[PDB]
Amino acid sequence: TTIVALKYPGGVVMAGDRRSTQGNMISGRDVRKVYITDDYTATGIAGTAAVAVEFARLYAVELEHYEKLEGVPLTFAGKINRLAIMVRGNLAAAMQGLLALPLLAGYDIHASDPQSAGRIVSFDAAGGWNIEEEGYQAVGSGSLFAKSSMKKLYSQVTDGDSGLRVAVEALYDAADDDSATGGPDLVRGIFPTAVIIDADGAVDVPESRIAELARAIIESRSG
Amino acid sequence: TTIVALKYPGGVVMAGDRRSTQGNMISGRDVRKVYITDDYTATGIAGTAAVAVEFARLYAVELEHYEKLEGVPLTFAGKINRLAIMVRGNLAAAMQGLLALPLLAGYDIHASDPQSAGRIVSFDAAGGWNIEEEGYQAVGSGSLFAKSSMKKLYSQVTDGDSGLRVAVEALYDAADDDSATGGPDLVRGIFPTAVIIDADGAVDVPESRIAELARAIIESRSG
Amino acid sequence: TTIVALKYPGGVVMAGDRRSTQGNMISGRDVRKVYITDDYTATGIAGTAAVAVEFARLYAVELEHYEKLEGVPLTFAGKINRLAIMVRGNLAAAMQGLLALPLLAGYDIHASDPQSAGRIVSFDAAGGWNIEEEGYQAVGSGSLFAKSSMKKLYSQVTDGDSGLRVAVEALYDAADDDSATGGPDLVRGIFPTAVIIDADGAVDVPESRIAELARAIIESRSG
Amino acid sequence: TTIVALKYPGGVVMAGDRRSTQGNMISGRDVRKVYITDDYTATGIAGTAAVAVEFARLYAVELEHYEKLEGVPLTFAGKINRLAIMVRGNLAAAMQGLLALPLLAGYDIHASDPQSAGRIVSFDAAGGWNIEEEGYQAVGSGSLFAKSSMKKLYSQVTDGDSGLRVAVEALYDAADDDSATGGPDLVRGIFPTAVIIDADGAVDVPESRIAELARAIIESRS
Amino acid sequence: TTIVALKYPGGVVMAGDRRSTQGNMISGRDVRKVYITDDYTATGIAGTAAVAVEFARLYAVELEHYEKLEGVPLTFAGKINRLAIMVRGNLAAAMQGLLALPLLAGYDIHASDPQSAGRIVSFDAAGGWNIEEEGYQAVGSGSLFAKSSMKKLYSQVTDGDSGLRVAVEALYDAADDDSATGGPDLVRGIFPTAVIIDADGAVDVPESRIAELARAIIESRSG
Amino acid sequence: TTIVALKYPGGVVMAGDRRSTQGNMISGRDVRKVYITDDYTATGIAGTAAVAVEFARLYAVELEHYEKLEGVPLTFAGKINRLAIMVRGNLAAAMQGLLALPLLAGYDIHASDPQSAGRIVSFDAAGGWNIEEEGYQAVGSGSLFAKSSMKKLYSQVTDGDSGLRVAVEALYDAADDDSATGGPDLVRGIFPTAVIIDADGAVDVPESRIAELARAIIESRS
Amino acid sequence: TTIVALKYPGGVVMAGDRRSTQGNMISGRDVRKVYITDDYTATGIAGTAAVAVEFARLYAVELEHYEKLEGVPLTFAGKINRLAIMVRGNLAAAMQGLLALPLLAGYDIHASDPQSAGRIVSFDAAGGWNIEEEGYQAVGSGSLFAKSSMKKLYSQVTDGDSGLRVAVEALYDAADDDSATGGPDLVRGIFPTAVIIDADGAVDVPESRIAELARAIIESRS
Ligand SMILES: Cc1cc(C(=O)N[C@@H](CC(=O)N2CCCC[C@@H]2C)C(=O)N[C@@H](C)C(=O)NCc2ccc(F)cc2F)no1
Ligand SMILES: Cc1cc(C(=O)N[C@@H](CC(=O)N2CCCC[C@@H]2C)C(=O)N[C@@H](C)C(=O)NCc2ccc(F)cc2F)no1
Ligand SMILES: Cc1cc(C(=O)N[C@@H](CC(=O)N2CCCC[C@@H]2C)C(=O)N[C@@H](C)C(=O)NCc2ccc(F)cc2F)no1
Ligand SMILES: Cc1cc(C(=O)N[C@@H](CC(=O)N2CCCC[C@@H]2C)C(=O)N[C@@H](C)C(=O)NCc2ccc(F)cc2F)no1
Ligand SMILES: Cc1cc(C(=O)N[C@@H](CC(=O)N2CCCC[C@@H]2C)C(=O)N[C@@H](C)C(=O)NCc2ccc(F)cc2F)no1
Ligand SMILES: Cc1cc(C(=O)N[C@@H](CC(=O)N2CCCC[C@@H]2C)C(=O)N[C@@H](C)C(=O)NCc2ccc(F)cc2F)no1
Ligand SMILES: Cc1cc(C(=O)N[C@@H](CC(=O)N2CCCC[C@@H]2C)C(=O)N[C@@H](C)C(=O)NCc2ccc(F)cc2F)no1
Ligand SMILES: Cc1cc(C(=O)N[C@@H](CC(=O)N2CCCC[C@@H]2C)C(=O)N[C@@H](C)C(=O)NCc2ccc(F)cc2F)no1
Repeated sequence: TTIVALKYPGGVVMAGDRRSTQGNMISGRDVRKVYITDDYTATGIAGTAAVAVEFARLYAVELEHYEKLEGVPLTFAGKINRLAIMVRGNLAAAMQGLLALPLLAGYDIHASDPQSAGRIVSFDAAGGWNIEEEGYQAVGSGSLFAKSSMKKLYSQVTDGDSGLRVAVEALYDAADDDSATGGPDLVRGIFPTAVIIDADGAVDVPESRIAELARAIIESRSG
Repeated sequence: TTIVALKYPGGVVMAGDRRSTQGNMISGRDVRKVYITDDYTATGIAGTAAVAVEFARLYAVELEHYEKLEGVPLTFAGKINRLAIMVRGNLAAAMQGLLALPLLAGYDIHASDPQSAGRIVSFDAAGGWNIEEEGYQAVGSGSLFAKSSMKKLYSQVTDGDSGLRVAVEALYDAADDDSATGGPDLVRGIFPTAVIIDADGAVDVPESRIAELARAIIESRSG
Repeated sequence: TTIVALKYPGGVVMAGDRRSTQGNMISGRDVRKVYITDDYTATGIAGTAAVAVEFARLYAVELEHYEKLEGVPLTFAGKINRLAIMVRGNLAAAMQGLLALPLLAGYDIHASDPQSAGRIVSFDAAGGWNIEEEGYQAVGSGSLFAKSSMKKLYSQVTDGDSGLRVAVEALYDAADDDSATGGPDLVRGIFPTAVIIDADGAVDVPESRIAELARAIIESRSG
Repeated sequence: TTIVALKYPGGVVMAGDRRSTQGNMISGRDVRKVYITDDYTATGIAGTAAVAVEFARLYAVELEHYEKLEGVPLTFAGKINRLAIMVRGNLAAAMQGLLALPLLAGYDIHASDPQSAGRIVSFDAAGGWNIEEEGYQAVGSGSLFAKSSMKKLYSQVTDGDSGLRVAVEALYDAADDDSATGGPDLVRGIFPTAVIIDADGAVDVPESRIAELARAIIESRS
Repeated sequence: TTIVALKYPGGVVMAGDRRSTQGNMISGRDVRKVYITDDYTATGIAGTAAVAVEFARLYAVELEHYEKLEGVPLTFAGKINRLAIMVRGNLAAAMQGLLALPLLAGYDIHASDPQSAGRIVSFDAAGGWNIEEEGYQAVGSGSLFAKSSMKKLYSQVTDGDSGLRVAVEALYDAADDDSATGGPDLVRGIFPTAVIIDADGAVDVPESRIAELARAIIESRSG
Repeated sequence: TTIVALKYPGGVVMAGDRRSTQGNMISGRDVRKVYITDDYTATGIAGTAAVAVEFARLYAVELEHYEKLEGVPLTFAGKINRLAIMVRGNLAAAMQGLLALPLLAGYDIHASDPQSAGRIVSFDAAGGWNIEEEGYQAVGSGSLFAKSSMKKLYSQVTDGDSGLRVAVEALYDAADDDSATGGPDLVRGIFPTAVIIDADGAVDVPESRIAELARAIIESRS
Repeated sequence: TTIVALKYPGGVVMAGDRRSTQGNMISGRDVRKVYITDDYTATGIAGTAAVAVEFARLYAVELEHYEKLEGVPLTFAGKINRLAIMVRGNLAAAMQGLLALPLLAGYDIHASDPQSAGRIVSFDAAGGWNIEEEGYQAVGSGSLFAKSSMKKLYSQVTDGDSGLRVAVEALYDAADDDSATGGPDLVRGIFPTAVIIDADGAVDVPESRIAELARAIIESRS
């Protein structure tokens, strides 16, 4: 797996590959690892597919459960701490092989400056978190390759499109070096999923946009 | 890894992928797994890269050694036996992780019928061997996918050229389902290597031919 | 074991073999592994016979329990989640050898287009699941042979007849390469079972239809 | 695997299946497990394919080696002893998975009575051996089914052809109950192999003959 | 450790950091890991400091010993094989913690195509080797970061100067993300080792030149 | 990690590096390991990032919980006992890798002398504690280097400013000899955090001041 | 143990403590850890006493053996290599508790600058070595205290006498923080040993001078 997230002016983008493996064997081509967890939050999870999807579903339900009970959504800090509590709670099963490493992207409607209201929170397996200040982050087996790619491309991000393209290209590099991260499948038309989030909320990115970017990156590296 | 070999009327063909891994990490893109071991035999080996290459080089040396000492090459049976002995002798290292699983494709200059002089010999890790009589064989992490593909595609083998297209297609199905087997890389121009052996000897198939078959396969799958 | 499921225009088909083993010894010849679990759902389980049959039985009971208590059946998404929760809850026992891997086929009377209302859901030993979008899937010790067979035969599926044929022939290839999958027994008159589901519901394919399909396949492969 | 051997009046027969497995996976359909190791002797071996075949080859080479050196072939007792020693030598390796379990069938040209010149000798993994006096024997994962089938079928053996048929039928029952033992494959045309030995020596039974016997058995059970 | 090597028109460059650790403790600041092993060859080794140094020394002696014994240096192929045999020979010790993972750069005075006589050979711990064809490679705990850095920077290599700049910048990225790799030390005036090889031989890059490259990279990233 | 604390006339200072690692790999550059845990108290924590931060958070909530329930803040001794009990409660987890090892710097508003009222308390992983009488202390993988530095530089501490200088230079030496301790990052502009506590309470030290001191030490060494 | 070595203008000095322990128990008070191995070379070894002493003895015999065989002494490099090889040879024993970690000081009579002819080489348990370029080094359980002490004191080293003072004071700090390093015993009159090496060769430092410097350090810290 590789999930990436990066801040662009007035928003965040998160994107994730579509591969599922069992050892060397490809068990999935179309898995979704990035979920809109609320109107201003998307979560992307690496590790054991079953636990990862379960984390995403549970998290979204907890957030909305608080919203309906108390009349108001959690503060972003609260959302961070609830995800962190979930990860810590899973530490023992993680060490037994039921792993879930999340990566949180969101838009803080209570931030002062909308330009930097985007938030990228990374986590370790003990529940430790860090709000990232350098613009991008990644999780999963290809996360190193993706992070080193964004280290070189991130300065190209000036809007939603350039950010979405840098994310997709970072996933392209990850799949190029990590066999457990799926690259774009142009025979099948399967492409990484991506969620973008700004003041108008969190939306899924149309498959055709990501398809187009993938093709441009491929051609760019061919000739 | 996936190595495939198959008989066609008058000859035999063996093709191998190009990928190297260390866990999920892709460590090589252009490794070679099929070697012309003598004028009428090619050997393709799956397993630890160092041990595979060493096997091919030593086997080829031993065959030519016998040839120059005795004024004649070994019978095809003898060549089988020397490979089987090499494998058996490596069994204990294989048990500790230094594995070499070979696959033998050759042409028997002493067979009565030159159209059925092609030989495909598979091996197990204990040095057992079987002269494959159903037309095709594969070894490596992707070999069950490649076998099951060739099972359906083998009626298309009517000469060396459709044999080569079927070998390349089997390797394509293998890369489709096994992340330790590398598919054709159209960005970089790296394709499986292939050897074709007939009455005139064993010769390497040029890259551009395999590339052409690969693009035909991809453009067929892609509708 | 091999259980296969595949979609055809307007519905879905699931079929399973009849063999039971304890090691190399054949302990059963007519066991049933594919059950109609409700009017529009069939479940096919691989693993330990006792746990597989128990899963089918308890799952069907659970679904009907819901429908009687609330006056309406679970959504298809509900059904998926309930099965997944069963598998997950059985994990530890599975790690101790009491394994039960289901494969779920169904027709969703609440889908938009009843011609793509077919559903194929595969699972892993954790609760993890995936809705198959490529038209076929298989579970059990023959699932790789069967899926690779279907990868080559699926283009022939244009209706339930060709769907049932491709399913029975995938089970034939499976039995052909996997000794723990039983092929058609022409001496005893024992054949894989099948369920077909379309907008009229789920129905057991009568044994004689499977028999003549099996005979056709065999004669195909003899000449 | 299943290897069977039985005595008929004036000779012996041995037949073996053709299946090779790795766990549940069928890895071979045409392996040969019964070999003519000399003009009056056949060995059939169960276990690890490479070791089975290596044993047959080295055993035949060894016997013929004695024959060329000393100008005369080993007594039947000496052949038994050489096989038994070869099996005992493999014990450590066999405990690690490189198992070879032989079954010997021969005709003793120095026996007293040609009617009782047939020999069937069974072995265990320690090299212990026994000369079968009850008419038949078998070795491999299917051997119990083959032997319980022969126990009921042996009274039909009255000549070479009925003994061959009983052997093929025993192997058929073995395959019916043991998945590591391959039955007749009518689609591909692969059948058990068989050697028959009498006063004129050991020969390979032709594949057609076994095919007919198998088709007869199948039809009879349908 | 991080060692990088890359090709440029007419030559090759290799460079390595200066750091030695014992767990988290810094135990050396001026260590040297890149050695001119003969007039046209340099070796950079990661792993246990004592093994790596010993490997370099012994390998140099081996090459020159052949050269004096036979009146002629080994082919480049033979130098590869000899290093590989040395590594294989060290496998068991490597598994007990006495690792030496070499990287080979050279200039082949007998190159078929005198245009591309530069050579870069990588090695795994079993003695497997591969002649890099994509222009660069790295070895050591920082090697993934250097390889992704160079993946982004390699197009800027058009001569020995730019090639040396990209090498040192890859080292800088490596130390940026790997505490086991030492960055430049402007306080003590300690910088990475480098060697550059072309048709006129192999030469140690003066420290001052690496100092200027380090200062250019640092100012580039300060603003 | 290195956390340092040292007493100066009328106060105390605590300062911590910004590095997080997983093995050799740098996983964070800007983490905060030093926390104002109440108006007169800071805690620096070495160990597992998640457990460390959790300790600081829980501890601050606990001290204020007492204060709001009882109308008055815990004595300094009680504050120590509550941290120590927390550490002891975590010993089982700490043996399995989830380690939090704290260092307490406070100002005791109840002490006799408002110039020697600064308090530095060190802890061990069982919750044992000691009130440091020799003026300075440190914790974390770099704590030995930091302490051997302050041993030499502590005579230069005459006020809050010089004490902060010695604290940042101790952190510098720690970074020089321990790769799990981050040194000043002039390119990115990340510097150790520091808190100073005196009679006026605990206050965060402005980054720009720590940056100044770091540049002065860096220049001094070259 | 703590063994220190540092360069002064035109020479080098090496000093070591006198303590031998078994667990917590003091088992020796006057052990010598620093040995003149030849006219221009001194070696000090931490680790297992028996092995350390055996290493120093056999090493001196090795160097003198080469000198009498070849009519000339080894180059400084050669002496290094011989020690490194000896250390690598003991690696397995060391891994099982029979450890020998040496520190090497010398004056290279074949050096270019007579003032840059001092030489300090450190080693790891695998036979890795490094020629130290920053002026000082130390080995033993107290070598981090000793090296951090010398990091701060090395500026005061301007001649051989000041260098000796820094060596002894570094050892003193080592003893202050490491119970396996023995500080000056004024009651018994046992003090560290010290070799000085310059162009005129290597010499034992008289005990009276080290005792003098020791009491100066002690009185200085009260
Ligand atoms: C005890 C156990 C482990 C497994 C296992 O390996 N399960 C695989 C997943 C898998 O084979 N599947 C096919 C069948 C239907 C469900 C699913 C899609 C996995 O989890 N593999 C890991 C290595 C993986 O690929 N994880 C990627 C991933 C991450 C987040 C996410 F949401 C989905 C994902 F696939 N199963 O049981
Ligand atoms: C202890 C240890 C393990 C390994 C290891 O996994 N070594 C890899 C090989 C590797 O990482 N390499 C890049 C650097 C240079 C040489 C080579 C190309 C391997 O053997 N991996 C296996 C899984 C593999 O991919 N095998 C495929 C293969 C088959 C035949 C062949 F000739 C070459 C191949 F790469 N090495 O040391
Ligand atoms: C703890 C334990 C397990 C077993 C065991 O392996 N029990 C076998 C089943 C068996 O010997 N039996 C005959 C008598 C009774 C009924 C049944 C039919 C099995 O579970 N074998 C597994 C490997 C198997 O063959 N599974 C195929 C299968 C799948 C789904 C299903 F519904 C039924 C099936 F037989 N025995 O004890
Ligand atoms: C350590 C090890 C074991 C094995 C293994 O299981 N090897 C299988 C054999 C196999 O997969 N093969 C195909 C490829 C080449 C040769 C052979 C034909 C086996 O030995 N299986 C055993 C259980 C078996 O099936 N034995 C039947 C048998 C008996 C005698 C004989 F001569 C030949 C046979 F196949 N391989 O390495
Ligand atoms: C690794 C292994 C185990 C065995 C094993 O248990 N071998 C059995 C003997 C056996 O199955 N056989 C038939 C096939 C040919 C030879 C022999 C006749 C045994 O040794 N069983 C023991 C428990 C036994 O019965 N011992 C009785 C005995 C004592 C003395 C003697 F001379 C002969 C005997 F059979 N053999 O190899
Ligand atoms: C059995 C054993 C291993 C070690 C150990 O970890 N020894 C360290 C090296 C060390 O502490 N040293 C200082 C004193 C002498 C010289 C040397 C420089 C190491 O090998 N560390 C590894 C992790 C390392 O940093 N390796 C980097 C490296 C690579 C190539 C090279 F040539 C030199 C290097 F230091 N010690 O004992
Ligand atoms: C069981 C387990 C351990 C770990 C682990 O090693 N976790 C690392 C921390 C890490 O990789 N992270 C990035 C993303 C999330 C948040 C955090 C910042 C750690 O704890 N490393 C230790 C060695 C460490 O660096 N501790 C330093 C430290 C001390 C106090 C503090 F408050 C914060 C700190 F980072 N993960 O799971
Ligand atoms: C089972 C066993 C224990 C030991 C052991 O610990 N042996 C001690 C030495 C000791 O107890 N002794 C008194 C009796 C006479 C010999 C000596 C003086 C040691 O080696 N302890 C280590 C920890 C130590 O203190 N080493 C200091 C040292 C270093 C170098 C040197 F040359 C001399 C030294 F004493 N050896 O074997």
